[PDB]
Amino acid sequence: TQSLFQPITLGALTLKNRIVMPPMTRSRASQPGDVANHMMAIYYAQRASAGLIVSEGTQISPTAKGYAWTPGIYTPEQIAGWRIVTEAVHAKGCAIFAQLWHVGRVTHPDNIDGQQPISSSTLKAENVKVFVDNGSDEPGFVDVAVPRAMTKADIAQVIADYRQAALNAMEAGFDGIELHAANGYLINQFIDSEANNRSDEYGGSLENRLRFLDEVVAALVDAIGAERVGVRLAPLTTLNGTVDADPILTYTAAAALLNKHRIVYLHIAEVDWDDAPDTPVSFKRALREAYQGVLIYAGRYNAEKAEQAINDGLADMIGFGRPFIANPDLPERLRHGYPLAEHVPATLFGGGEKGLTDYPTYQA
Ligand SMILES: Cc1cc2nc3c(=O)[nH]c(=O)nc-3n(C[C@H](O)[C@H](O)[C@H](O)COP(=O)(O)O)c2cc1C
Repeated sequence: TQSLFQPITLGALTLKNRIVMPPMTRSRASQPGDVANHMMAIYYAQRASAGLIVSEGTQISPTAKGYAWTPGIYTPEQIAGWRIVTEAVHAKGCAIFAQLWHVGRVTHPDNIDGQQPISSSTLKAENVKVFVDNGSDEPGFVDVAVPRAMTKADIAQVIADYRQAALNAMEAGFDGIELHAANGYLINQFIDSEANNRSDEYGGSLENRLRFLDEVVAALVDAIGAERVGVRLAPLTTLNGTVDADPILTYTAAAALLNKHRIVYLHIAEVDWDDAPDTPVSFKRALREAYQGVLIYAGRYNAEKAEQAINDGLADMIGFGRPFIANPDLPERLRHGYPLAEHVPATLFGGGEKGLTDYPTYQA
């Protein structure tokens, strides 16, 4: 676990270790207004021994939301709410990036003011569910709705929303932003061939399928600087409905495209819940060559596997998701080999402090 506890430079930041708390939706935002709050600030501060914390997905607009009670980052109140979180995290000496989110077709009208979801095309995500607020504090799971294909105007609007969300994140005190272009959400809906049936310049060819990602990133970098922009991709998982015919070519190309933008880090979501596809070392090495910045991987890693990935030159940082939910002092436990508490699925989403800030630190 030696390399895991080595510091690392991320743009203008000098992080304490290679451990990342990956973005994890907890749906604890205050109502009404979907505002980041006090318990969330405590929650993130409790886990500030991580080298880097990436916030749970935060929607860039009212129609970018896919799940009940997730925090937004477009209203003044929402910005202020996030400010309390970043202040709390910074007081602990940690860095934190805001994950800018647009779920595209992975949502239900109930979560976006009755509006129809948008996507690259009119394809509904197959076998996918999200959850909504149904007059009770227990997530109500529902099938996603059929989306409408984005028009040129929609594309301009979403890019504008992303750009402003980035500025909003800086106003909120975040050290940077992470573009959620993974796990089957909006941008991923353009990237993957089987989810994109557009006949215009945003579909039909690899270059075209990567165009939206290219333009969104261009706007983000222009707004806050490449050193403060990270991007998350999911080349092989397909849990939320996005499948690409030639992932290796598509995502190696995506990595090269992002390298041109000099984004500060590329984050690969290697596992999504129980979707843990074989991710060839050869593929990981190709990504390492296509993208020369900081490479982060998350998905079923333990101390041994994380150390191995870094020592083999495949990754620079490793994110631990589920373990960080239940172990606020995960880094210390990983370093000492202390047993890890396990999280309770029933309290991952919704509710209050229980299952959020009451997982204790290790005590022999
Ligand atoms: C409660 C929960 C919510 C999640 N929500 C998000 C999210 O908001 N954004 C994202 O990119 N990944 C999301 N993830 C995926 C994680 O960031 C991570 O990639 C995944 O859990 C695999 O890592 P693990 O096996 O160490 O948990 C979520 C996972 C958990 C456990």
